Amino acid sequence: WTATSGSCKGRCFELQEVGPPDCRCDNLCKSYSSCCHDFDELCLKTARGWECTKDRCGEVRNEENACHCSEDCLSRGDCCTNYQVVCKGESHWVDDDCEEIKVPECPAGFVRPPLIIFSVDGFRASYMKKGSKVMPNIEKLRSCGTHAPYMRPVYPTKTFPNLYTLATGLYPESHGIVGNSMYDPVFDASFHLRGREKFNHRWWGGQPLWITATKQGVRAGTFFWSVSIPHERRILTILQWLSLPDNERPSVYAFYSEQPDFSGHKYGPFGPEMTNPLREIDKTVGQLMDGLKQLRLHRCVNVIFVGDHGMEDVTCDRTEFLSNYLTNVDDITLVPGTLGRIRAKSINNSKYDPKTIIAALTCKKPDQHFKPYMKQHLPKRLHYANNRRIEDIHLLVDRRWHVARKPLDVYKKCFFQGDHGFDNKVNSMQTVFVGYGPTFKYRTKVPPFENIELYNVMCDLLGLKPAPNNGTHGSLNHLLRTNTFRPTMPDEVSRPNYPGIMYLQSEFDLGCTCDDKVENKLEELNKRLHTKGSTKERHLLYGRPAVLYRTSYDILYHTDFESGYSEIFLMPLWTSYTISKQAEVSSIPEHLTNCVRPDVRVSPGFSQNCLAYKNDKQMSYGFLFPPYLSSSPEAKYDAFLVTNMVPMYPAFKRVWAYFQRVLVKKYASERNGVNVISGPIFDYNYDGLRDTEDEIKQYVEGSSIPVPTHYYSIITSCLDFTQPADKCDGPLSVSSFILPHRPDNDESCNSSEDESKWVEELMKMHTARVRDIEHLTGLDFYRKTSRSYSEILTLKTYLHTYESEI
Ligand SMILES: *[C@@H]1O[C@H](CO)[C@@H](O[C@@H]2O[C@H](CO)[C@@H](O[C@@H]3O[C@H](CO[C@H]4O[C@H](CO)[C@@H](O)[C@H](O[C@H]5O[C@H](CO)[C@@H](O)[C@H](O)[C@@H]5O[C@H]5O[C@H](CO)[C@@H](O)[C@H](O)[C@@H]5O)[C@@H]4O)[C@@H](O)[C@H](O[C@H]4O[C@H](CO)[C@@H](O)[C@H](O)[C@@H]4O[C@H]4O[C@H](CO)[C@@H](O)[C@H](O)[C@@H]4O)[C@@H]3O)[C@H](O)[C@H]2NC(C)=O)[C@H](O)[C@H]1NC(C)=O
Ligand SMILES: N#Cc1ccc(Cn2c3c(c4cc(Cl)ccc42)CCN(C(=O)CCc2cnc[nH]2)C3)cc1
Ligand SMILES: [Ca+2]
Ligand SMILES: [Ca+2]
Ligand SMILES: [Cl-]
Ligand code: NA
Ligand code: NA
Ligand SMILES: [Zn+2]
Repeated sequence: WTATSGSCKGRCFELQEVGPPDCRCDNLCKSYSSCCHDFDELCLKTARGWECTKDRCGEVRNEENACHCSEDCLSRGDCCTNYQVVCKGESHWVDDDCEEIKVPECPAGFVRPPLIIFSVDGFRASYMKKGSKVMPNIEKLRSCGTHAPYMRPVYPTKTFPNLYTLATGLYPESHGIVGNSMYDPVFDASFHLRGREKFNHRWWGGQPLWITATKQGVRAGTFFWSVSIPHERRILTILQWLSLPDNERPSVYAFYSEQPDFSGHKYGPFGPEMTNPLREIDKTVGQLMDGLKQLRLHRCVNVIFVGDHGMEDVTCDRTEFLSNYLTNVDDITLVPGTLGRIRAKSINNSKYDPKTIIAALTCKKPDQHFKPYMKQHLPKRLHYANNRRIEDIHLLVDRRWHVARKPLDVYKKCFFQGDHGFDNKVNSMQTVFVGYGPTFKYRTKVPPFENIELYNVMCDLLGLKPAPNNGTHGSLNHLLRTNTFRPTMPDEVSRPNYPGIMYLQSEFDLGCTCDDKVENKLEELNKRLHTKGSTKERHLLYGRPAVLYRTSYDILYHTDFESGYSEIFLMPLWTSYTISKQAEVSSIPEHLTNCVRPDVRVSPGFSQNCLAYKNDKQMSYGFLFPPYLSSSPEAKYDAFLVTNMVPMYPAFKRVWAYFQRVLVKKYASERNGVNVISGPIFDYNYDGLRDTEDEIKQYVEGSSIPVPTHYYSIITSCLDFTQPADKCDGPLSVSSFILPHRPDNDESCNSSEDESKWVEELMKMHTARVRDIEHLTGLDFYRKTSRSYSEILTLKTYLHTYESEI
């Protein structure tokens, strides 16, 4: 109920919202049909259009005008944006040479450079190059300012999850907006794109930038605009806000454009119809910059031009229907489209069973265009599991495709030619970033980065302390001229023990055997030094990882690898080794086929035992440092130590063995040596964070050996690959993975073929940032390099995507 009896006179686009039933004049009132009767007449004036003309110059002010060309307009801050160009012979901002902005050039009374966020919905990264001819203002922003070739959105690459990530620096699973559409089983309520419940408040977690600004005494324009407010009026309103007195004037502003997403849905990302929407966005940017230039603010304000997601080609004819797979299709609810989420239509259905559903959806058609997942088995890089609103069963849909429940849903509910929502590493989903202003760098290109990082930077640009978030604060320091954030390394919480030889062989009753008992001061002194850490500088290139939680662990040195061995989990937290370009792959000798050796430095009570594996019919074991890469036959005995052993399902051993025997040597020759750190991950509650010991849901049968949910590796080399990994003078280069530790290979449809046809593809799917592995392990890597810490934070957020060029 809005008794829209009040008025909007003197209240047009009021920053503070009003409480029902007093009628609203804020820029969202249209959306809720709750404006004052006079809102259109007073706030959405249009008369005479949007531009000054020669004959309007120095006119007498007429309040019916959309914008003014009179003499006082600059004082009032309500000139048309082209006023000084037409009436004072100035030039359009786009026609000025650019000039480095070394310091803010702001009017008296400005306490900090304002930030204007200019967000565009559906603006695909490749539009920057492909549309460059029809977007001269944006092209000037891009070339004169700081820009990335593209920005990675979060998954799902939908509008609401991404806009709210941009505002909070949080993954959807944490801020709670996990979809454009959602169901919350605890509230028993749905969140809908269109209408009410959207706006209830309880849906939104974290702390968006506008609330962060307010709480710290920085005033915010609104970040929301009704669709019927013309773009030109949006710009004019921001320009007017910028003319307010110092005590009232906001410091952060957002403009939102429904385009080019709106047209891209209809015509596809590159439909011929796409050119005009691109020209119109550019024209709007032109208006903003001319407007700012007029107010003398065009060298004072920081401007971010940013997209939520890209846009892919998708049509009705590329739809997979679950009714082709499931006989029980009426017992399920599907959230459909460029992703799938399935739950039971009825919770009183006790015959509903996710395993049989998953099985009926698994590799059923030769070119099947989606893949089913329990959400905890989704690639960890997607961070899309830890929310009650994300259904247990997820479908990852191929780019260009849709999944639907039944044919009736498509033709009885072809319109569209574009859609988005797909995996966030898909090229067509990538979006844009350009920063322009005194606080950003001049003519600088920066590497691609993830949109979760931006909140921190927008906080830096405003002098704010960001709320706790998923960005890595400092990893975007190289975008900024000043206002950088200089974090310190976290402090090591646990210090390692360095055990020496303290146990006799016969103290071990582990059920293990090894044909090794066949043994000299040349090489007896030598081997002792290897156990003391004499080759450690070769295998621990960047320092040892710091353990960031309370635990008890040992450092174990060997000729070919160094390890940090947990006495709590009975296996290494990490194992580090270097493989040079020249390194040779050997095989496991026959006599050592099932060799496991007791480690005389670690008590039987802190060791694994072979009998548990023998008894455990589903579980086998593998090694973190691969016997295949031993430097000598003598060094190869170290690789069979019980303290290098980890629990592995036979199905996973196929993956791990191919990685260790084939891929590490391959990377070593392609990269000129690599350093590898591998280990286990335990994330049974799928929250993306290291489990404590009481969170482990599975052990090797009859023992206290915990079973990892994942195995990671971090592969580091010199960015300049003419230098060997162990002799690198400058910037590093990394790729990493977090492989699910699974009892079958159902994820890989081709897995009954040779590992050379399927393993590398599975690994690419499960690519990770080192930062992902840090959260999952409580470890902190690259402690001792000669690089700046900010540069190392950038390296740690890098994701190797294996997509071809943008
Ligand atoms: C990405 O960044 C984000 C932000 O940094 C990281 O998320 C944080 O993770 C923290 C550690 O897991 C978590 O800390 C917990 O806080 C609990 C109190 O939570 C409330 O207060 C915070 C602060 O204001 C608030 O943000 C929370 O909001 C959540 O909840 C509502 C919906 O439920 C949403 O509006 C909102 O979106 C957000 O949801 C998300 O977080 C929760 C977890 O908090 C998830 O479950 C949701 O699915 C969703 O993802 C809350 O309003 C506090 O209870 C916790 O403390 C327990 O555990 C500690 C261990 O330290 C123990 O000492 C305590 O005793 C306590 O245990 C007791 O309670 C248990 C639970 O009831 C019970 O089982 C036990 O038996 C004990 O009795 C804990 O400290 C923090 O809330 C979030 N913050 C956010 C914004 O998500 C995120 O991890 C990063 N991701 C990665 C991959 O790095
Ligand atoms: N960088 C950046 C940036 C810019 C703006 C915002 C703010 N914002 C906006 C939307 C939104 C959804 C969520 Cl879950 C959270 C925040 C969100 C929807 C579209 N938006 C509209 O203004 C149309 C409104 C409308 C559409 N139909 C009726 N009204 C903007 C957040 C980040
Ligand atoms: Ca076994
Ligand atoms: Ca966990
Ligand atoms: Cl969705
Ligand atoms: Na023996
Ligand atoms: Na398979
Ligand atoms: Zn869209």
